[PDB]
Amino acid sequence: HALVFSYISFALISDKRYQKKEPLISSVHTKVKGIAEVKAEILENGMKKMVSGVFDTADYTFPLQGNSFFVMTNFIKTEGQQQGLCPDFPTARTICSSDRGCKKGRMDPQSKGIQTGRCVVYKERLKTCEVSAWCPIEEVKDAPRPALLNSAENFTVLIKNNIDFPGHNYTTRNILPGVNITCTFHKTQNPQCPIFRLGDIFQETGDSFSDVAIQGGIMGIEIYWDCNLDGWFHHCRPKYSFRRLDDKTTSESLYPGYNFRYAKYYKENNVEKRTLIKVFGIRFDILVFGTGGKFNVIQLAVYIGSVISYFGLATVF
Amino acid sequence: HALVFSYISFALISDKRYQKKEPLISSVHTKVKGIAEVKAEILENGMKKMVSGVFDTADYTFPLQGNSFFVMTNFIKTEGQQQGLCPDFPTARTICSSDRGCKKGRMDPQSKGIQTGRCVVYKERLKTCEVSAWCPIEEVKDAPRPALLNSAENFTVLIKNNIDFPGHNYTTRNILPGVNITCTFHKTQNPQCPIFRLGDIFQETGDSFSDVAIQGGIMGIEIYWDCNLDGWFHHCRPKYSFRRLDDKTTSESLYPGYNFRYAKYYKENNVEKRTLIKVFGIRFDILVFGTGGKFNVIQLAVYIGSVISYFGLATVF
Amino acid sequence: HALVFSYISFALISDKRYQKKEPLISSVHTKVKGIAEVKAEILENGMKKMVSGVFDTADYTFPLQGNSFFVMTNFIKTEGQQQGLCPDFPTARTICSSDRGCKKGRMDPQSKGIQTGRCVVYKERLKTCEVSAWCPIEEVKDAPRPALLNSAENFTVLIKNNIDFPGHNYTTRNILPGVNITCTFHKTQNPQCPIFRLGDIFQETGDSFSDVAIQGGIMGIEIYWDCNLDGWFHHCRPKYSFRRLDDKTTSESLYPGYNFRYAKYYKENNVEKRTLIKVFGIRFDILVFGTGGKFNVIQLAVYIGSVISYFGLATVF
Ligand SMILES: Cc1ccc(CN2CCNCC2)cc1NC(=O)CNc1ccc(F)c(F)c1
Ligand SMILES: Cc1ccc(CN2CCNCC2)cc1NC(=O)CNc1ccc(F)c(F)c1
Ligand SMILES: Cc1ccc(CN2CCNCC2)cc1NC(=O)CNc1ccc(F)c(F)c1
Ligand SMILES: *[C@@H]1O[C@H](CO)[C@@H](O)[C@H](O)[C@H]1NC(C)=O
Ligand SMILES: *[C@@H]1O[C@H](CO)[C@@H](O)[C@H](O)[C@H]1NC(C)=O
Ligand SMILES: *[C@@H]1O[C@H](CO)[C@@H](O)[C@H](O)[C@H]1NC(C)=O
Ligand SMILES: *[C@@H]1O[C@H](CO)[C@@H](O)[C@H](O)[C@H]1NC(C)=O
Ligand SMILES: *[C@@H]1O[C@H](CO)[C@@H](O)[C@H](O)[C@H]1NC(C)=O
Ligand SMILES: *[C@@H]1O[C@H](CO)[C@@H](O)[C@H](O)[C@H]1NC(C)=O
Ligand SMILES: *[C@@H]1O[C@H](CO)[C@@H](O)[C@H](O)[C@H]1NC(C)=O
Ligand SMILES: *[C@@H]1O[C@H](CO)[C@@H](O)[C@H](O)[C@H]1NC(C)=O
Ligand SMILES: *[C@@H]1O[C@H](CO)[C@@H](O)[C@H](O)[C@H]1NC(C)=O
Repeated sequence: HALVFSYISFALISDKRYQKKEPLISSVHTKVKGIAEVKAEILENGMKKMVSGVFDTADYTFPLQGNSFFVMTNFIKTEGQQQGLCPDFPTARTICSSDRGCKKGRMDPQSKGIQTGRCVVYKERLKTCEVSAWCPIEEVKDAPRPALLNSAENFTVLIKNNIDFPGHNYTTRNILPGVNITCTFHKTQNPQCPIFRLGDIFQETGDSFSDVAIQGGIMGIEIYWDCNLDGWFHHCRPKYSFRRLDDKTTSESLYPGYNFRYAKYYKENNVEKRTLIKVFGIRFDILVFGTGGKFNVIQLAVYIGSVISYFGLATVF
Repeated sequence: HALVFSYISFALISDKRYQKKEPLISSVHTKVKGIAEVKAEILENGMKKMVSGVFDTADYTFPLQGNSFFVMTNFIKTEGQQQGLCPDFPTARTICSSDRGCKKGRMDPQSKGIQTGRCVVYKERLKTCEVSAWCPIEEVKDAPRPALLNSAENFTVLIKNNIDFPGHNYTTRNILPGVNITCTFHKTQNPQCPIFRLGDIFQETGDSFSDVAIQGGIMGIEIYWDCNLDGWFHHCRPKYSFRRLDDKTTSESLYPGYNFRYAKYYKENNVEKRTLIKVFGIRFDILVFGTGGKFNVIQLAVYIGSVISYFGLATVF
Repeated sequence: HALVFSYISFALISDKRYQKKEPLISSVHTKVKGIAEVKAEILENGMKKMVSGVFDTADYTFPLQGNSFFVMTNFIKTEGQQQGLCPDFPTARTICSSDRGCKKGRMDPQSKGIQTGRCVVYKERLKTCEVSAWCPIEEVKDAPRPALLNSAENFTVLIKNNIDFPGHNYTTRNILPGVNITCTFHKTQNPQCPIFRLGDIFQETGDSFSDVAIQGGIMGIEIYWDCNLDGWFHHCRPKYSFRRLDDKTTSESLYPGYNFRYAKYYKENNVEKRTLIKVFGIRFDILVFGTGGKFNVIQLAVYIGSVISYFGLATVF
């Protein structure tokens, strides 16, 4: 009976049911640092070409939108596209022996254009279905074998997180005043340090940064707040963890990795032209969750209300 | 009395109050497919002009930011704007009979410029208030009567959703391994299929895609997770539903539809110039909510605590 | 004993524990209005230059992404950058007396390039470490002393918020039909008016708009919904409040304010070139939280269950 008292009172103190919990409010602001020197040889349209240059912040990233930031790690670039009629790139689905294999007006999911219904030669005696689109069509090619921006492991993301509890009227931030900002977060050595290294993040979740960097991925940074708003035992600091949100399907149908197509439009010799750029990289999604607990009398009285009956019943035995 | 027992125990099992519920964590990744052939005749500056071309992914959409993606469906384009002094476009608010109707330095919400205080002729004998801005001012014109990108119904959005329950340590994803990816979601035939057709989405919520596509809108895709983390009766799959978030006010003051203005800057003959583009389209907002429930002894003991007293009182009658 | 009855029943009615509460679903759509005339004298590369022009929506803002919109308020612009070898900008960390102070291949966090290991003259007899990057390197300079877009206080943000409660199946919006849209929100005079003035927002939270506008900041607009879904006492309207999320650290290490670097790429004389633009401004983060309460019998029965025992114990005294 008395042990039932100590187990009830303990279950209260341990589950903090005397306290009232409120969901956290998060605001995220990120600043990425690091530059990458890129020298690589890429085969474009069957001809060897040299990609050289230095990439800084403006070249490979943009500001965080919606509690997430992206870092480009690789890219394929098709230049000089213009509105016109060209043979689709030779694939299992685009190759015609005769004009009959091509259907006029047909649109294919793999194709970036609308067929004209006429079989044409893409190169040599190989024939594909002529299409109307931005010409020439981007090659169905693989990403560069070493990620051009493979240096992105050494890049550094600084995270500033502000969390508010309205009902308890308690506002705090990720970074406290006076903390030594010159640190790299470590699971043990500097768990509070907001400075993060991307490669470190990938190792923590057990993934190689380079591999993901070749085709792209979606990493995830979790910030946990177990915040206790009582003056007796008070605590409210974040706990950083890392999880890979990327599906890692590795199936052509599921469109694996993270990549997107964006174009830059220009005019030349009184002709509208466009440079298509396939972009591969790791999107980092910041997930901040929390709970704020401050003692509430009504909740304690309701638990008391369950406990009184629990006690009578324990006495009955 | 005994029926009070079966109704209490039933109310427990039915409300699952033996279980503890935890809020879901959602990450969203989307890939849009489809291309649109656009041939239309648009009246620009009182002269007929022909808009022709093929639009692919890079031409009409950009990657999802903040659990939402946008698809352009129509656009008005004003080209060659440069810093200068020009008469405002003739409206009810911009027309002056004399230099006195124009106030120097005045800014109007409808106007894109600052008045110079001088009445000038916009065309013929019609006079408007001269303003300082990007010239010439975009016409106060309606969107193209058929949406140029009216084909966007036939476009296809693939959604990959990853949800995590930290406190229960349970991570799952929208798309399971081995599922037939070649499907279009149907309310009955393929409710689990993540492939979605935009026109289907509009029909489900009872709106015509074309109409919204002319002036823009905000559609909403709801993903519900009623996830039960007990091994006895286990279940954790999404339920897709569609709701129109757009306000549909249809009042000039409320700025109805979804549209925005963005510009491309270029130089010509040593003069800075800019192409303003009004963009209309449907923004799709993905809303994922969920609840994960796994049996908890303390919660069951608290409900027990309410129930014991409820029982004594039922015996009193 | 009876006062314990009135205090229990009161605690119920006051905490509404008869009701069941459900978390709110928010969708945000914003439209910004206002234009700014910018005339200012900026010292660029040690030479005086004149910035003049009119800025409209497309020039200083872009559409909301992830329940947040940004308004540029100031900017520094470095033009003509091209891939090459140039001396880093003279700072405490970049200045070399001899070729020995520079380490070949070294990358510094303050530097935007990779050192070649050779000491060179930046200007006159002052020597910095030669680096490989976009040349010339942007000056380590302060933002313009008056914010070029200092007029942004007078700018107007219109907010349309749609909130849904799925479990209660109740959908409502921020803006009701027939409301006088011609208003500016006031703490007292027009608390429901969704039209907001940015300067008003800064005064409400007790910050000067101009100061923040010089170096950038992150403002926050909170929308509270205390929604009661019972027909007896029904209410469901928003309560707007303003909080400054910006950390206001004012330390060079913490990267204070809100700013980002973005570039525009062009070709000249068969040379790839780039215009780097440092952008300063206030990001406004919209935070919508809410709770919907509709009477639930099971919850009332559980509270009853605590209360019956509470009553027996009160009788024991
Ligand atoms: C994509 C790219 C390719 C080549 C080069 C340098 N070249 C050209 C000059 N000479 C050296 C070699 C720079 C860039 N970077 C950009 O264009 C910036 N745009 C951007 C694209 C996607 C993003 F995700 C993002 F954040 C920002
Ligand atoms: C807006 C536009 C107008 C005309 C054309 C083709 N023209 C020009 C060549 N000849 C054929 C006719 C293409 C585009 N598309 C873009 O500029 C891409 N930019 C963009 C704009 C808003 C978006 F929402 C978005 F996702 C991406
Ligand atoms: C940055 C800037 C500098 C100067 C001028 C006008 N100049 C040039 C013509 N003559 C007058 C003086 C316009 C703009 N605005 C843009 O380039 C628009 N891009 C943009 C940049 C950041 C943003 F946050 C955003 F929302 C949009
Ligand atoms: C990252 O830095 C280390 C140490 O400077 C270097 O050894 C490594 O090669 C760098 N990573 C890449 C991809 O170059
Ligand atoms: C929150 O607490 C502070 C403590 O100083 C107080 O000044 C402030 O008024 C409180 N907030 C509200 C909304 O009352
Ligand atoms: C921060 O720590 C580093 C080494 O971890 C040290 O070199 C530096 O002086 C410290 N800064 C301060 C302000 O204590
Ligand atoms: C969508 O596809 C169907 C079938 O191919 C076609 O009949 C319809 O016209 C298409 N929609 C538009 C807007 O062209
Ligand atoms: C979550 O469960 C898995 C089950 O294998 C376990 O390996 C993992 O360590 C658990 N997570 C934590 C944080 O303990
Ligand atoms: C998927 O279903 C389609 C028809 O609905 C069928 O043609 C196709 O072969 C199926 N794929 C697999 C792998 O079963
Ligand atoms: C905002 O408008 C007021 C009234 O027109 C004006 O006095 C003030 O100077 C304006 N703000 C700026 C920064 O010009
Ligand atoms: C929500 O309530 C309305 C009331 O008219 C009803 O028509 C609708 O079917 C309800 N929603 C669901 C999912 O039943
Ligand atoms: C709205 O209020 C303003 C003044 O606050 C008034 O001038 C205007 O006529 C009102 N509009 C309507 C429709 O009542």
